[PDB]
Amino acid sequence: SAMKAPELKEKLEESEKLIKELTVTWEEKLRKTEAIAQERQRQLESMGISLETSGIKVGDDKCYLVNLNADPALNELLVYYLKDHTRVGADTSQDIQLFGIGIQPEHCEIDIAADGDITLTPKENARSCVNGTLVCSTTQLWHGDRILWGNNHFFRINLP
Amino acid sequence: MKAPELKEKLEESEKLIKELTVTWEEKLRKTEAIAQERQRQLESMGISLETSGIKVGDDKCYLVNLNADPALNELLVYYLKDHTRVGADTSQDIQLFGIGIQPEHCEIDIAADGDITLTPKENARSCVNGTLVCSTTQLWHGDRILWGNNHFFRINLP
Repeated sequence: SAMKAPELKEKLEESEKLIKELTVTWEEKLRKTEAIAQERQRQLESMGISLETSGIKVGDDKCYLVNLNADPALNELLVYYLKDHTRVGADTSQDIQLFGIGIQPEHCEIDIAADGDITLTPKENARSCVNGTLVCSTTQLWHGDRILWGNNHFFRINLP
Repeated sequence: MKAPELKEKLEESEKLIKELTVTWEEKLRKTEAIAQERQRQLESMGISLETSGIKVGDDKCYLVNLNADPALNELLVYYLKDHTRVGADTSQDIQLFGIGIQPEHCEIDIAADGDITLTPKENARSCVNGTLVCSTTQLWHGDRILWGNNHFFRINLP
């Protein structure tokens, strides 16, 4: 029974309404999935880290802590990236979370100033050593500095 | 705008719904496959990406670069293959840059039975835990390695 133009136009309107709605839906879904799929790359770029077949490259211009402990606790990283304010301690609030003898809930702070100066500020009752010196003052850090937190948490700062 | 056009376009419209659905599904699947593949690449390297940095599997055999000089051309971490040639030449598996590094400096081998050894080369300084070594030397977890004047490494072994 041949449909005439008003009915055809109505059905076409409904069809294209369906296509538009499907488009919005799949726009949502695709943007979500792509956003999550790009996460690793965004992270690595922010940290200036290149993951190669033969190993790990880090950026010439960013600050890193390298774990020197031969037997680190299960939670610890090998390489920590340092952006501008870094909280080190046992609390969940901390950026670098360490569990060890002598490590306080809030143990120390490492700061990168707008002019590039990197400093370490100790917290109350928290033992930090830089290059074998017990830290009692905000202490400027330099490439190759060795940091000891608590009894046996050794790190090397990397800023070439 | 008139009936014939409208009906042709109506059929086209339905088929089009189906086609766009398949296309979008495909692109979704593709995106997901890419994500999964790179995750697998990381897992195969023995790497975990965390909020504050990089975790490396305890099972992984690798060298940590503690160069007393600034780097710029070296890696911070080198993975060890079964046979790893270390030196200054471009043919080496681990190419290091420094006045005390020889074109062919040393070799580190992982035997089938799991033993790890370092075999030094003539005129190339290799020190293991501070001792100058001249012949094939077994390596153990946590050993300190010095190559040349400045290339301090620590080795991670199971």
